[PDB]
Amino acid sequence: GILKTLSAPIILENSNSTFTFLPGGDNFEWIHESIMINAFQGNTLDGSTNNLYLRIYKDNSLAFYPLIGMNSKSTIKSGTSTLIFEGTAEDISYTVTFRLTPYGIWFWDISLSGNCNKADIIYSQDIGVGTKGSVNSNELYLAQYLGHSIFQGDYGYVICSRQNMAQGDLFPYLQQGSLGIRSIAYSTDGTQFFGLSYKKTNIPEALYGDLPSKNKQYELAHTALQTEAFSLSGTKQFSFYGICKTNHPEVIREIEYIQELEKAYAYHESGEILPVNVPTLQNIGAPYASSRWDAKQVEHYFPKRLLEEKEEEALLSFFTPEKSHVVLQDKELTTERPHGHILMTNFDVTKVPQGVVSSTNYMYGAFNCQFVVGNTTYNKLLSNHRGLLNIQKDSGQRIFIKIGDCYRQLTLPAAYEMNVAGSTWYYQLDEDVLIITSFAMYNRPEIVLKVQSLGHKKYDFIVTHQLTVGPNEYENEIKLTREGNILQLSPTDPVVTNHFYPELSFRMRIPEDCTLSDDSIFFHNNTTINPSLLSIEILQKSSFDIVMQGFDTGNVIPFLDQYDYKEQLEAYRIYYDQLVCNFKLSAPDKIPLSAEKLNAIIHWYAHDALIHFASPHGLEQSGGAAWGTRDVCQGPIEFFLTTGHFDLVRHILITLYSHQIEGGFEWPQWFMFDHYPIHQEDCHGDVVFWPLKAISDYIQATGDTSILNELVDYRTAKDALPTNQPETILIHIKRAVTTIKNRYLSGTALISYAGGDWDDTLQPANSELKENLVSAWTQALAEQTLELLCSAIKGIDHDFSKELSHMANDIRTSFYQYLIKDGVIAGFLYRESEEHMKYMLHPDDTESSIHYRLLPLTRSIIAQLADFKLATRNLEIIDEHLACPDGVRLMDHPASYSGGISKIFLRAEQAANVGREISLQYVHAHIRYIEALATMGLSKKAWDALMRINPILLTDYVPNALTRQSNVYFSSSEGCFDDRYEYAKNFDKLRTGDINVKGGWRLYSSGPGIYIRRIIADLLGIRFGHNVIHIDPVVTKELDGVTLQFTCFGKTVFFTYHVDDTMDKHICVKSNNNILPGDNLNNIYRDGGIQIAKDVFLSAAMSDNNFHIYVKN
Ligand SMILES: OC[C@H]1O[C@@H](O[C@@H]2[C@@H](O)[C@H](O)[C@@H](CO)O[C@H]2O)[C@H](O)[C@@H](O)[C@@H]1O
Ligand SMILES: [Ca+2]
Repeated sequence: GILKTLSAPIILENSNSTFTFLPGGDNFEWIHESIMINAFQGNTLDGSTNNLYLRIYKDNSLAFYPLIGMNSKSTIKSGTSTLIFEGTAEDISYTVTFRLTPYGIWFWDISLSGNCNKADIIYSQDIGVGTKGSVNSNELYLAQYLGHSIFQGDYGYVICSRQNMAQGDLFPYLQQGSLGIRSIAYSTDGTQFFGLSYKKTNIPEALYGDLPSKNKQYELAHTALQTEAFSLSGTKQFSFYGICKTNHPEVIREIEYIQELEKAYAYHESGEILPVNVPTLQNIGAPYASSRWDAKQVEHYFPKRLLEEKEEEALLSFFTPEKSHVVLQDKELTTERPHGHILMTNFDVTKVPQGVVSSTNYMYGAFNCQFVVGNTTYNKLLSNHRGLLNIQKDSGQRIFIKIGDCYRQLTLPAAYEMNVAGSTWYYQLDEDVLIITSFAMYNRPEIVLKVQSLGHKKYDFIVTHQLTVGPNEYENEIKLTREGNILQLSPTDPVVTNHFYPELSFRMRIPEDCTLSDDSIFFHNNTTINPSLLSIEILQKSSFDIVMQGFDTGNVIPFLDQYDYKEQLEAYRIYYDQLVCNFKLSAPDKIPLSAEKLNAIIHWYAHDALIHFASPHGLEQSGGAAWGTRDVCQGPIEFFLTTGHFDLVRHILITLYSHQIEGGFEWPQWFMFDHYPIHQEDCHGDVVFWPLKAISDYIQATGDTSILNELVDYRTAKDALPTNQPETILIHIKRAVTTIKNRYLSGTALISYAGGDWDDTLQPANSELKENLVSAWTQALAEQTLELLCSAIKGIDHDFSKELSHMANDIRTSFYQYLIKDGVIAGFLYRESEEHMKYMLHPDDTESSIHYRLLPLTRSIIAQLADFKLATRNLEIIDEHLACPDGVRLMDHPASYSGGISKIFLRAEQAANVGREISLQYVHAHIRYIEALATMGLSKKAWDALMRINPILLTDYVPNALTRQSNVYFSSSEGCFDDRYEYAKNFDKLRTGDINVKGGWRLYSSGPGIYIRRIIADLLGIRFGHNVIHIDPVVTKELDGVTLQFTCFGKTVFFTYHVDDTMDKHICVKSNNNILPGDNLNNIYRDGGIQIAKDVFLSAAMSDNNFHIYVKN
């Protein structure tokens, strides 16, 4: 059985423009040359995101009617470049004429006839303004770089947008406005038009009032324009228009293309314009959102609640003793980002896994998106989640339920409960509760949907599945076979998946009495439009399930007879416990809140980190699949080193070293770690150090110098194929270090910036910057890394170890000689020669608004590179110029923004949106600040810093922080600034907490792993070494009397902290009152902790596993 692909049947063409529509006239793909103008493709059930709304004002009501798309009930005529919608709203007759002209200009001509006292129109248009691949890859990201400029033309507001992130080499542009009627108000983001309330009501919030007339630069690029209100008695006519320019290299300064628009306006197609058949929804109602639960209901279903978050006495969220996090409906309506979750199947934690099964879900009834087996991009069954507000609500697995006459799509539940093993949705129905559960099987490549009516009441359902079977929906045909209640799905030949995973298939077990169709069953006349929407109609049932299996290599297994959530929950609980070494903080009296939060969060962060590693994708950042080179060296390796998963790390390192590129002998920016030969051979300048650092850390932690003699291949730059000319990892290392020697600016050991450093938004804007910039952070990391490498290699190759020492000394010397002035480490040096040198991100750069950088300041402490006095200074700089209530910032002022053109840094100066790194509080870098504080023993700052970025009860800790999902990592914290200009002007609000701040992209980050390492290794102070344990806590008096349960070398022990500032020594460890012998650790900033031998430590733990740690902070 072959499922055909959706093709938009309405195809408008003119010149270099192809605009396609679904049968009801919903935007599908609007292409001008190589630029996609819309942000979202319409789908056959919801239609598209754009519309034109007629509003009617009366004495006792406001009404609002969409005029286009499947939801208008318009009849439709088409020609080759023209679309004509016709219908009535109340007693107003309308016609809307869409004209696609030859000039990369389009019109919506509106004509209204009838009698009414007061009406207006709202124009609504989602805009991508990138290549097709850019749009599909990540709409949110693309929108962040689309800068809007607002002008008054002859007919009120006109919206001009420039895409600042290069598309090919082009910077595309849009203009939108009105003709023959004044646009009296405008908005530029989806959150302004639809609002958060949409996620419940399914009605765009702006429809009830006036547009705000503010440009909000956020992630839903969405233009709206509101006409002046008018009377009708007879006929009135007017237009909206758009203009696309594929390349607008200048910044936007005024309204352009006035004469071209006037010309285009006069354009009409000669041909006939003929009726087309419009399929119409049959017995499909509006979506169904649950009613909200009251306190009695919450109490009944969740009698045991922890860490309750309340606002205005409404319960928003809480955690449970079962390690779940529960979200109530009201919270979702306040959070800009949608609550969500990623399921992932367990794997053998001694090896880099393959074929891991993953699924994503969200609270507003996206039960299962991006079902994948192995590769998260290509080995996929269900389409990705897109957007933020669930306008387009088709993705992945969706559920309709019949209520009265009508099937209604489930959206927002009363409550949403996440566990590491699954998600559960509770919908309140009339005198019933429907429980939906989507969950991972333990030891099996499966996700399971279960639906249960609590009162055993029977309902009718349609479960839809937007199939991919391949990377994307609507690309390729799909093989579908059925045997009884088992479907098997596999990719057809053209699909890339087919080439590298030829045996890949999915299977679905469906309910015994169900009927199978495509979208045909939704329409009055049974017309298939989207043949790859797999629909399962299930009649008069009080429960059912659908079980989804994935087989990347075709190892098909039979379905179990019963699929039990509770058993998986228990198994995943133990799996995660073991992953974190049975981490548990306890105390006899009330545990401190900080410890209570750590116990709550640590397995969530473990889960996040484990996804980042094994099934790499995020919520917003859905497109991943690859390992990032620096990424895998940080979150995953640091997590695994911290918890003793040394075999896994060894394997990760061998896999990583195999991906070093032949010839250049650096690493790609990122690479697939499966059979897809795909990588990005161009890299940032910092990337070469990470694998060097990580291997040194592994060697130091395990003593496993054998990893250096392993024979490991390389990859070719263009093809990403094995070179089949392996060498020892030692020789890999040598070749990588040669590249580093070649980075020296002549006459120095200053490392050239090259492709950039850690901050992916600070890529050099030209080749002079690439050659003559020096990042002080990079310099520091290079020193750190070469010293670590020196030590790891000292026993194996004396001569190379000696050379590494020299190099490190030279780099160190250059760092102190060039990059420090007046006690301040410069962010950057620009050096043409000894005679022409200048600082950036240093107080000496008086022309600049930017005078301090965080990164060099932390790294130089972490590396023990900064002498005690310099380090001390670094901290004072942070305190005075970088520290904010939401954490430490990356620089003391934003990067330049002047309409989107880059002068020094690329994406930092192009981002229209205040978010991500541009927010200047990127959490990962804050976590490094924590590491530096721990290095210095500054326990009160370190623990306060730890809590500032902890999502559990964040709003109580950081009063200007806006609430966000509490059981997932947030990557950034950004001021609620609508544009870069306001951001620059009122930046100081961030220091004082006089602006609100909101959370960034979730889950996918090295942050969760490196946070874990901060908690356990740096602060609680339990670290593993070659047949030794290091105890070096940096704790506050608040942890006095608190105990950590932790499994060490396979033995569970209990570390009880005693914080005694009156002791004559720094640290003392006891078991059964016997003092444990050991050596003191090296630390230039403070007294170090203690190194105890493994044999000694274990011998003590066998007789008494309660270790008492006496420390003086
Ligand atoms: O997706 C937007 C973000 O991309 C980050 O770089 C990603 C990296 O996180 C990922 O591990 C690899 C492999 O999928 O792809 C890179 O493009 C940048 O650091 C961010 O600035 C950007 O927001
Ligand atoms: Ca105490």
